[PDB]
Amino acid sequence: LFEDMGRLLRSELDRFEREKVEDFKSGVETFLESAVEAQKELIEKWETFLMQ
Amino acid sequence: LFEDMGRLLRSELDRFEREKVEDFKSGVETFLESAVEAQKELIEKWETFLMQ
Repeated sequence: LFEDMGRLLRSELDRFEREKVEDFKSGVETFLESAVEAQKELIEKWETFLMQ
Repeated sequence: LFEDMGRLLRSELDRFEREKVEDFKSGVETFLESAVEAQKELIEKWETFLMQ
């Protein structure tokens, strides 16, 4: 049974590792957006102070 | 002489005051160039890991 636990575990494993990227990908995305937006944030700040 | 020292101080004070503004505008310009350069550099970082 103990064997089959290792097998399973491997199946799972491939699944975890695989999971992993994805989490972060999305992670990475949260970042990505935050940055572009940040430059946007500045841009509105600019627009205004042009408007000043 | 004392009267004309204060007079000299006036002439100096308005010069000085205008000066202070000019510096912080160039100051603000140094910030501006770094901020925009940062976001470009970041787009290039982003690009690198799309291509991987």
